[PDB]
Amino acid sequence: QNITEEFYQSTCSAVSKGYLSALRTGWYTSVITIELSNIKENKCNGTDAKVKLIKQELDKYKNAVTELQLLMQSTPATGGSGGSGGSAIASGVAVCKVLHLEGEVNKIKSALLSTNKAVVSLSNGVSVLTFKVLDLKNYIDKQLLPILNKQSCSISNIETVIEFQQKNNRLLEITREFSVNAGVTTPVSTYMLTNSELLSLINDMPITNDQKKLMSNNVQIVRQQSYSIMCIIKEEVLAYVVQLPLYGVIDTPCWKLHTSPLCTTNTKEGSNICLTRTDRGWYCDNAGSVSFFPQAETCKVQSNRVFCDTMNSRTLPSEVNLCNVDIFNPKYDCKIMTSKTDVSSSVITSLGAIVSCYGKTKCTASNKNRGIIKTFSNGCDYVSNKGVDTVSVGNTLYYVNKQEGKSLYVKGEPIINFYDPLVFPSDEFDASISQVNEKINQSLAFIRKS
Amino acid sequence: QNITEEFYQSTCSAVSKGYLSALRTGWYTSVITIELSNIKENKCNGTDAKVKLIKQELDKYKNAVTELQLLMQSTPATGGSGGSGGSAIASGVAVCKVLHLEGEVNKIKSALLSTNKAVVSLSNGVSVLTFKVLDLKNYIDKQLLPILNKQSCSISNIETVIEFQQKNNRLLEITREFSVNAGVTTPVSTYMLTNSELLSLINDMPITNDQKKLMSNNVQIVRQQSYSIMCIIKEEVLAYVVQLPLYGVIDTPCWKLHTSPLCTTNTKEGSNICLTRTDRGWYCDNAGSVSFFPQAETCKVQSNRVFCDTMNSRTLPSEVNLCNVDIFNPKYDCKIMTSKTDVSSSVITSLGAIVSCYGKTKCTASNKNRGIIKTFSNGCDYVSNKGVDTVSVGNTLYYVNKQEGKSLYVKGEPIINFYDPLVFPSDEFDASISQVNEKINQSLAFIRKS
Amino acid sequence: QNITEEFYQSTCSAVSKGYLSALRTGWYTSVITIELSNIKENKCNGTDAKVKLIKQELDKYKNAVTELQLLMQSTPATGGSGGSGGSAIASGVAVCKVLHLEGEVNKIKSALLSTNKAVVSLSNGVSVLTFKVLDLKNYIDKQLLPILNKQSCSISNIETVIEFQQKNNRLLEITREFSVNAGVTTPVSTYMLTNSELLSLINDMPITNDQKKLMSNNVQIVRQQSYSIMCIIKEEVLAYVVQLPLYGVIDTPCWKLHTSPLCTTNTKEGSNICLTRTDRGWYCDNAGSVSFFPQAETCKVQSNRVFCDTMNSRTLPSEVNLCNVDIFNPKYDCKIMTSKTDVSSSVITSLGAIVSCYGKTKCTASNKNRGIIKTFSNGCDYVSNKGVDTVSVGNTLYYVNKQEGKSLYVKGEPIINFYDPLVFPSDEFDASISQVNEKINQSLAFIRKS
Repeated sequence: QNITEEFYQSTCSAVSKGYLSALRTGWYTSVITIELSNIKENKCNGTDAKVKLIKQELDKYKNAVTELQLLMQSTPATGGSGGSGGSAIASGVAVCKVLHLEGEVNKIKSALLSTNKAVVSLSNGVSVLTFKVLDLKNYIDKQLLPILNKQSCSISNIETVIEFQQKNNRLLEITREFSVNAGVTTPVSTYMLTNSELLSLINDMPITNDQKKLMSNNVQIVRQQSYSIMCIIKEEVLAYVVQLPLYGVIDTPCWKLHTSPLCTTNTKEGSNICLTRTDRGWYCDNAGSVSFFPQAETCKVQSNRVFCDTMNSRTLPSEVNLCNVDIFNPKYDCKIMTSKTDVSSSVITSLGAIVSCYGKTKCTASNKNRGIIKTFSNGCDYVSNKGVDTVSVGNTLYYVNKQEGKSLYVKGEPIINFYDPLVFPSDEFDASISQVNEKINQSLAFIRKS
Repeated sequence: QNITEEFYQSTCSAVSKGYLSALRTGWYTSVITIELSNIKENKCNGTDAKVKLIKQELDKYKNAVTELQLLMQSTPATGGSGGSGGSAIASGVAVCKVLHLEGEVNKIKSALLSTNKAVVSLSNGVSVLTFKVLDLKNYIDKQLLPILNKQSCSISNIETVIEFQQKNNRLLEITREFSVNAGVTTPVSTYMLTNSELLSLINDMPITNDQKKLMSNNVQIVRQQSYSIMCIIKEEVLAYVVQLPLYGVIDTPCWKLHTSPLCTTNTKEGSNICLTRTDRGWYCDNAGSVSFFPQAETCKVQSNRVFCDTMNSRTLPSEVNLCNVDIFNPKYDCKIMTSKTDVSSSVITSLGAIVSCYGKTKCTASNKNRGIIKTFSNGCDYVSNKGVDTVSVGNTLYYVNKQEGKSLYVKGEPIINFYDPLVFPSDEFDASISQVNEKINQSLAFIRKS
Repeated sequence: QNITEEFYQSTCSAVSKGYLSALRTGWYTSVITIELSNIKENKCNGTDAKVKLIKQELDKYKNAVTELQLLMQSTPATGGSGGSGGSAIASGVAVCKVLHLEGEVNKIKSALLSTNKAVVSLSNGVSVLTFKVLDLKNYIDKQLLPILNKQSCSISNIETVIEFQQKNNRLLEITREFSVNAGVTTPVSTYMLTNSELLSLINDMPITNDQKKLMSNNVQIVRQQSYSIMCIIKEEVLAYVVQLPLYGVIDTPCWKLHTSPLCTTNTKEGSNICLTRTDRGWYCDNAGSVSFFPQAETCKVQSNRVFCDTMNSRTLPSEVNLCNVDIFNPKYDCKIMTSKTDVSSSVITSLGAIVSCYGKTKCTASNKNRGIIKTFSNGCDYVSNKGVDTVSVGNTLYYVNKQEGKSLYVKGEPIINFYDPLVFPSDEFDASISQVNEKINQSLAFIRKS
């Protein structure tokens, strides 16, 4: 919706509010089928130039079928070591394992006899929406076979060769993508499922009309957060599972936390201590708690809405937001790391830029027609994106976002000035406020008595 | 083979045994050649529609040849900065450098005159298996040239255009893959080497029949662990090196170590200390030592066999396995890291799941038809995958593996309860058992005397 | 130019000198256009086999146009969260936003009426070089429309179908690449901009003739460091921005720093302390300071010249090079990390190899015809690449570079021997020389008085 931003001068951090959530909590498994033809290379004294082209494409069709056949034994055998990869495709893997039953292929075979798509109830109680997106069996048996399976193969047609190359192309590219990916691809490509097929797949999913609108206006993100698992190739059918994300958390407030090192600015470069707020990234309200995503690369932002996968998240108490308003609060122990690294750096936020300027570094903010409009002093500062297009830190040039929104500069004393440098734990990798004050109380006790 | 798993309650870790090794220790370099035709665009008043299509494809053929020509000067000039990338392709780079000798191209030119494949002994003593996978020279000189190199270009045939587009397509895609990858691609694509060519290449390699069976049943993994280096384009031949992995360690025991944070469970959230075993990942017996792979992403698991590259490994003493049976043993100094991070998390193993439940986090294990079957208490626990399909930690839902195997719950007192929190080094990034006990003895000496 | 290397035995580090800089400081935005035809599927009793092929390709053309149309609304809405991704494409995003003005498309429409390329001055004062690389509008309206828009569709030509599939192929692949990448692709593919178009684009850019030579001889690197942003599809034109890098720092000295752990070699494995120089990677002189690139993967080396992006850099004082000649100098506080991790490892440099051999590890350097020529003792050592091709550490085999250059073995006492192990801070994650000596002075004060 409307994006706001608050910069906290005391902790060298900023929070971008106003975002809406779209967190994946479920999966929908669809069975995409390709009707195939099994045939044998028949001896024929092929002498017609159109015959040689058909023979070459039939070999490419058979080679694909053969590779897939090898791959059918590997896709259930791949993995098993555990981890995040196996847990992400377990819903689809469970469907692939059911399609290995004798009954099961026939059942989707019978449901797709009259229609291209139909809902099938599998033996494991999973109701899947089955698609038939390519019918190579009917094309090979109706056009290629009568033209080929006579004693004189010289009969042919030039438009039949071009059309067969057109239809067979998708099978070769689906084979190619499944070949180098051991049967599990992500994102789901157009060869794996076209946009018209995906939009038709979304419209028939057992989801609300609001979720149909959401997934149809964010197809690119839906494809990225989806998996395609190769299942089987038996009985004249090629079947693979397309695993679509289900967003069980929608329209809850999200916010992104930006952090930058906060150091003292003494002239003596060796007497400077630093601290940095940890756990930067996306936060979203979720089921009375907060879903925290440490790797912001796992979330996708599309028009002020944040698409994330819950498997890449940590569940934190709602009191974690207190670190943005009062980092010394006792409800939640806010985490910081310490250093003596007085190296300048910048962080482009949603509506501005944080600048940690230290040493002799030249840190400015410029407008391309007006020039330098702000010069950052030693320490941690912030500039809005209004009237600014460039931030320069040292030899590197950053560009601010030109998005609309209000920024609030929350003035405050930098908390690094509250610590005695002679007693400050300078190299804490993953500490907290109470942790640092605990060590400081330990060291201040030995000196006070002796 | 048969997978087992032991969970160590005392150290919040689990080991998955029963895997077999396939570690890459060598390389095999093959020279893949493409016979090319050098020609000049001849003036011709092309007025026949089939002529324009031939002219367009000839330009695409020439453009490719030209780009490759630029790329021939860059592939030996690329890199040189050192590191893992240069060491991985050094065998192939050494072959590319020999193909720049005047004699050398001719030598593979003469060996492939009568056959598509032949073994050639290069000047640097390397015996390579050379393939001729595409003969564009013979097709352009036998079909395109007689039809084109007459005063009347209007002679043409429609099947000749389609067949030339078919043959020339591989050269354009090989050119395209080498173009954006600076001449070094991985995995090796089907355009670079088809499956039938690779299976034929494996069957003629100077390896044992057991290794031929291994590489033929794991083609996808073989392709992934292979490199393709562009060598040269001179004298009517395009030559590039395909670098296949050689597995010198086979069928030795491998095991995967899973770790999770182990914390105390006091009601006061600030008085809790944590430790976590480091060096999670794959371990494999190798030449009297243990090959440890810190980045488990570098290994590929296929039906209980672990394919890894030794360049992504560390060589550890065999006593490193003592950390799984007795972490306080003096033979090997087991490594741990310390924190006060009481954040809940789960680890999906091969046969179960480790759960580190802390704070107010809701941690359960469920069956989709039976419901919640186990509720994890505060601390580090474990559940088998038998009868379980779901583990829920906070707002995130994990899926267990449904693989077959026996799990053993090794009961034991959590070792974190043995440490006095007032003297525990809380923020050790990469310490060890004796390191922590060393610091504790240092601090306990100052207080005992005064 | 000519590469040299110095190994510092005292600090277990090496510097590779002699490289030349090519650092990206600017961007050039070009507007690549594709003239499109908007049409409606006209009712026609298509019965001619060539008609069905035209109808199938027209649907693929329309489907692409439709997807792009969805994508036009998403590319300005994608992102906005800030960070490095938004700052990299801000120049192109600013051009895409101007092309949404009513006047603007027409203006590039009028400039490309007579020529394929022309310079256009946009309303935002940006002078862009506009290309027209594909004219599907003229082909559909001149060939497909007269053949299709008669009452008898049965008129057709077979070469028209093949040529339409050829022209339409680029639009489908441009659509495909923009589809899965949310409108921002990198590197820029051949479909997005061919090599002949890029070379012609470089030759007409407002840059010096020396920079035209540089970018033309390093096209692969130029493509990698470029972005393609989808802009708009309105008014019969498809327009996207190709963002080319501008190298504002050229031919300044660069050098690469290699580091490896430096430990004591006591027989008792628990009494060993270690230190490691941090901030390994590329350094380049830049504007009186030094541009440091922590992630060496962000730089590309081509024939002794280092292409890097300044956005992936830190700006350091020129005194940072003093850590290579005197790590105890007071001008710059050299950074180190400490450990007790006596695990062996090797680092392949530009002209040799650093070996940190500890414990029982077998560390050798071999020649494939002569055998083992050097055996590394406990500690940190180095070998040149002259006469050496293999370094073996434990079970892993590294290959040295065969590049030409002089190596200098700077003998010196390892600085780890200067520290008392009983007072050494063993687990410092990101400390420095003065930091370690500061803690040592703190601990040596308590014991000396009592």
